[PDB]
Amino acid sequence: DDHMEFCRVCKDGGELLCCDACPSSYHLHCLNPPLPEIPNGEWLCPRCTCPPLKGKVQRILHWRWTEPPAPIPEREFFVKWAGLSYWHCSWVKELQLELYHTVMYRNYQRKNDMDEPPPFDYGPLYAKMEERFYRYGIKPEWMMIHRILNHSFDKKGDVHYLIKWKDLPYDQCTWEIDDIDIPYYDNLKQAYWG
Ligand SMILES: [Zn+2]
Ligand SMILES: [Zn+2]
Repeated sequence: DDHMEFCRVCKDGGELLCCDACPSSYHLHCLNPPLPEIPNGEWLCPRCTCPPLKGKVQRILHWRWTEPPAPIPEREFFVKWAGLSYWHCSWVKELQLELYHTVMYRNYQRKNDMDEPPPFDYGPLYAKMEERFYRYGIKPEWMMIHRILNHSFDKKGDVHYLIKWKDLPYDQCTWEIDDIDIPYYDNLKQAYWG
């Protein structure tokens, strides 16, 4: 059960600080934020400290820069979650992706530039729907309801509906929450029940 004899971030050896939960080892200048020096007691590495993901990510859409944590800028990615529709597209931390979706993460890496974010895809509440969604690569039909196919009740009992989304094949239907203001949503709910 040895540790890495080289900093994970910079691949070089020397003064190393080793995680007590995993064999990772880092150079204090390499971590973000950098640490003053060797801390007292246990120390868990940035990949051991990393929080788990809310679900499983289906597709990475976009990435952005963010403000450095409080003592180098980190990075967040706009993700499409597997099983949930584009209304649930969230932002996740770069190291979350590498830890839990490595091959997918590195596949994205190989294709694009990771110094400058990709350009926005421009081709009522549209001006905002363009803000959270459309510019990142979400074709606006993918957030429009085509059909309500079925309903379901969970442990708590909040009803879920299985929605077929427009210009998105049935294989990517999605169980959606009751309390979300989709355009038209409750009008199709009444059609389904009535
Ligand atoms: Zn660790
Ligand atoms: Zn290093």
